[PDB]
Amino acid sequence: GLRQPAPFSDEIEVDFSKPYVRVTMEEACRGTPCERPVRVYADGIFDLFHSGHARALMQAKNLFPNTYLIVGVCSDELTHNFKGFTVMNENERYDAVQHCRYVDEVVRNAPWTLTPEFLAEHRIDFVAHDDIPYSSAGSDDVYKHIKEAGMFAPTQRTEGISTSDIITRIVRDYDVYARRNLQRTAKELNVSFINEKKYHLQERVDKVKKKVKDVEEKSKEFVQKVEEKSIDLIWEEKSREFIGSFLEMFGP
Amino acid sequence: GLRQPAPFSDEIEVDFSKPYVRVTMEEACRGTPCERPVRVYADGIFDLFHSGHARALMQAKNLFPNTYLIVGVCSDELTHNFKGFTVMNENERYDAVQHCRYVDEVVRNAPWTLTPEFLAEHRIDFVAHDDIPYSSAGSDDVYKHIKEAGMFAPTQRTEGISTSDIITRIVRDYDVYARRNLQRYTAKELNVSFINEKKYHLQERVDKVKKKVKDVEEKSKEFVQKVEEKSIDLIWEEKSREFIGSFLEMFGP
Amino acid sequence: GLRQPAPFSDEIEVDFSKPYVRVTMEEACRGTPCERPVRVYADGIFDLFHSGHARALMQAKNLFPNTYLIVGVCSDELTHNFKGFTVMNENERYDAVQHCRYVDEVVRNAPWTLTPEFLAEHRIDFVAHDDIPYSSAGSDDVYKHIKEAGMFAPTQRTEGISTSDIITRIVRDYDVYARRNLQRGYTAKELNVSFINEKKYHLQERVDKVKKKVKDVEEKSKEFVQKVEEKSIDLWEEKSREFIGSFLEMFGP
Amino acid sequence: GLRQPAPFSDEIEVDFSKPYVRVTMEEACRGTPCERPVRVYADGIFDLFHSGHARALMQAKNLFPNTYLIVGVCSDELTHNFKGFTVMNENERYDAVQHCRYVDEVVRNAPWTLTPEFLAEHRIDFVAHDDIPYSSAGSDDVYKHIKEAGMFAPTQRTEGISTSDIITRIVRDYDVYARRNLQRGYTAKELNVSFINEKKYHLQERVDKVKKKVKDVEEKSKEFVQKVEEKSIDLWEEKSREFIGSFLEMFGP
Ligand SMILES: C[N+](C)(C)CCOP(=O)([O-])OP(=O)(O)OC[C@H]1O[C@@H](n2ccc(N)nc2=O)[C@H](O)[C@@H]1O
Ligand SMILES: C[N+](C)(C)CCOP(=O)([O-])OP(=O)(O)OC[C@H]1O[C@@H](n2ccc(N)nc2=O)[C@H](O)[C@@H]1O
Ligand SMILES: C[N+](C)(C)CCOP(=O)([O-])OP(=O)(O)OC[C@H]1O[C@@H](n2ccc(N)nc2=O)[C@H](O)[C@@H]1O
Ligand SMILES: C[N+](C)(C)CCOP(=O)([O-])OP(=O)(O)OC[C@H]1O[C@@H](n2ccc(N)nc2=O)[C@H](O)[C@@H]1O
Repeated sequence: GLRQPAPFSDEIEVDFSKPYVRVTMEEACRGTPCERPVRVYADGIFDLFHSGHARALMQAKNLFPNTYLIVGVCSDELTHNFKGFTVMNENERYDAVQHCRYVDEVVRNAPWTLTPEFLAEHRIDFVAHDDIPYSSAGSDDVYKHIKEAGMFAPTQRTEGISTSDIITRIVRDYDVYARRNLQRTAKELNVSFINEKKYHLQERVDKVKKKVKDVEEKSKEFVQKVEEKSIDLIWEEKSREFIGSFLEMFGP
Repeated sequence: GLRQPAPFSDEIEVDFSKPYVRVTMEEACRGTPCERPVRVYADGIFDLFHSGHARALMQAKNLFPNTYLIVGVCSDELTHNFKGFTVMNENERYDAVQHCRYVDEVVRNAPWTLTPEFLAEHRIDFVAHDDIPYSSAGSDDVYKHIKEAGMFAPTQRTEGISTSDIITRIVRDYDVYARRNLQRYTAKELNVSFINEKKYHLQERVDKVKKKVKDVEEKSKEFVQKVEEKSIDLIWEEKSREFIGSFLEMFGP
Repeated sequence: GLRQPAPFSDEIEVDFSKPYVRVTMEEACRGTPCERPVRVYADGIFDLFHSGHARALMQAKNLFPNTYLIVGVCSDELTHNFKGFTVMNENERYDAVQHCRYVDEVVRNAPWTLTPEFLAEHRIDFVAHDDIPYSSAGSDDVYKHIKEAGMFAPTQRTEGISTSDIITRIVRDYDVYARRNLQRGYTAKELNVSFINEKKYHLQERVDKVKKKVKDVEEKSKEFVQKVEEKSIDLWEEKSREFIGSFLEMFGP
Repeated sequence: GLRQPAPFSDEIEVDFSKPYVRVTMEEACRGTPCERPVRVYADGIFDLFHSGHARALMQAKNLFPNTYLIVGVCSDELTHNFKGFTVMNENERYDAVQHCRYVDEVVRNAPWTLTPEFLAEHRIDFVAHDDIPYSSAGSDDVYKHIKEAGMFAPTQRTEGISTSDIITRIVRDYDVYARRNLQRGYTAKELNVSFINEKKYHLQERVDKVKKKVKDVEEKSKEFVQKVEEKSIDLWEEKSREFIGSFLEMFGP
């Protein structure tokens, strides 16, 4: 078992009388001497440290028979820049990752993109992460070059677990709980009633409009009729009436 | 035959050393002595004097074997009062009736309603006219009392003839003739047609406008409804689902 | 007097064993022994039989001390042909003449021009008509040959009356009455149109009012919605700080 | 280092041919020969497993030179019952504890109170927890009997962290956000209502204008009609005096 936490990058003596030399998959998988383990670097936010992270690092720890696991954790600043908010700030996460079972070494304030000098500084043989492309601003995959170096080691993501999930359970519950403790009833009932009332009113208004339209149409029709009559008028008809009337003047 | 016209009432000597005595149907129909004829009175407007009148007076002249026919003709004034217009005034009608074949005597300016003193003055035995009730103002029949006296003698009206008819033929013809000589034209007709067309067009336009207005109103109503709906919606249950995901966008992809 | 109408020619018997022998102006004016009256012929349409006609016939009857008056009445066909229309129809005018006072005998269906044989069968001694030469057919006078025989007796037209006047009065009155009435109806139509326009304006007003009401309702609804929103908003901080704590109570202290 | 997770209790073999014999603070702190580590028990929900937990476990692991750390994780049922809810579910927390650095073995479905037999089967030498007396059930401390046995090893709570805080941050942020969003929508909603009201009024005005126009058109039409009527009326007297005469021409001169 292990009594003490994982050394931060800084705590350890490192020797430059030893040149930078990576191993290859073959002689790494044959497994390295105990003095010279294979050195692997996994990186990420590790916000709300959870099982997915942990067995990702387990996968990574197990890649080779003899392995030394260094884990880069990104700063709050960088993470808010390129990604979004952390619920837990960088220190909590450093502690968090420090406390993991498969972790030999923790690297604070780790870079979004990995550089030749980073890889040389920390003597990294391989880089463990999931094989999805990581698109962080300006790059479609920030692991592209490490993949190309033959350096990249893919891992598998746990399903059902993720920080987004852990956040969404809580938020989900609190939303309905809060909204529920708002309406706490008469008013709510009234509102429902009001909507119904409003609807009824709207219907009435529509009906009224329709009626008005009908009236207008009728008026138009009447006008048309009048016009027609006028046209017709414009003696043949009224002669029959003219004569009899004229002769009324002469008696019964 | 007869050379001279019928005496007006005035021209004749009349004697009051002879009391007023009417006869009755029986001894009148046995026929009277030549010195004492039966005396009968027929009356009316006699406007546009015609055959109906004439054989009415013939009927009347023939009522008894010996008969003297006096015919009352009403004045213009009275006739316009109680009846209507005459086309011919009273003098023309006096002449007219004077010239009839069966007429012995003419009575000018005769009364609408006959009075005891009229009947006594002119010594009238009987009064000849058609058996229709004559309704002249205030009375349902102005012959009622003469009918009751046993004095009345009915007559028959000729059919097809009457002053109204004689007037209506003329008026009928002149109406259509005149109206006909008015429209007398093609150009005018064309113009009228054009005007009508224009009117129709205008009407159509108006209708279209109305329709448009209606449509607008409908649209407005719809908008109002939508607004109401929105308000109702506003009045968390719906937008929570959207609130949460959005909230979690903040934490990354 | 005379109780009976005038015979027609065909109603009458005539002795032809009596040769046709006319009589002179002289020995006629000496007067004609009772059984040989002078026989005079007068002719015409007698349309709208009137007093001019009648007095013409009176002159005719009085031309001699003893005179027999035969009067020809021309047919509808002859008359429509050579003259013009008639408001009276030939039978009506036959009757008309029949009821005249100075007329002994009526001759139906009379000739437009008079012939030796016509004058023979009716044994006509003289002819009575006005002395204005009569132009119809191609004849510039149809009586000229009767003149030349010295068989003509002129008469005098009466004044202010003739069949045309009687027409003209009625005609006029009906022309002015018709036309007047024609205008009045148009005025009534104009009055109706006023009514219609006013009704349309009121309907428009009503519509406007309705629209206004609708608008008001909408406004009210909006206000209500706003109020609701406000209420919702209110429903939160203090009771929030209450909420969260309450919610964490459930998982423990 | 450590490539492998922590066993559970049931994953593990145990020799019961070895009787249950505890060890003193003293001879434990002298250090325990490799094959007999001291065995320490620490317990808890470990909901939202965090650094306070982990350091608690580190203390637990370091209580002696040679120490075996067994850690009980209470169930969802026990926990919901005697404590409150958990956002983490018992399997999740089993795993959580499994991945801790100082933890040799994990015990699933742990007791709320510890029993002689529980302490027997797991061969538990000591117990590591904070020294704040734990009040749940009716017990005002559930560790008191473990205290009295002298079997208790206190530990220290870390600072500024605990499962409740992690809740509270998110809670707060979402309260202010959700309320803030709701409020913006009310702000947006009011503006929308204003747009709706502005739309309503303009439209109404337009409608009114249209109506007015229609009315005007109608009026114009009426006027036109009137004019036409007038014209018609104008279109008779002179030609009247022409007419009547013309009409009397037909009956003769
Ligand atoms: C910024 N980079 C790209 C340099 C480092 C990667 O950044 P990231 O966002 O992948 O960090 P993260 O904390 O989300 O993921 C950390 C590691 O845990 C793994 N992981 C995460 C969640 C999960 N349910 N299963 C996992 O296996 C990821 O594959 C990743 O390899
Ligand atoms: C005023 N009165 C009642 C006193 C007299 C009658 O007035 P009147 O209107 O009957 O006079 P009139 O000139 O219309 O009718 C005169 C006479 O002719 C008769 N007559 C009239 C028209 C006709 N087609 N046939 C007729 O027999 C009527 O019966 C009446 O007897
Ligand atoms: C056709 N004829 C010649 C055979 C017959 C004469 O035809 P007419 O046109 O003279 O007939 P008419 O009805 O006009 O006239 C009939 C008679 O009435 C007389 N008459 C008519 C109107 C009047 N105002 N005065 C008259 O004296 C005429 O002299 C004529 O003798
Ligand atoms: C129910 N029991 C008594 C059987 C087990 C204890 O239950 P609990 O409520 O202490 O469990 P928990 O998850 O709250 O605490 C787990 C462990 O982490 C430690 N812990 C937790 C939070 C913190 N800020 N500091 C700590 O030292 C506690 O001392 C405890 O020993």
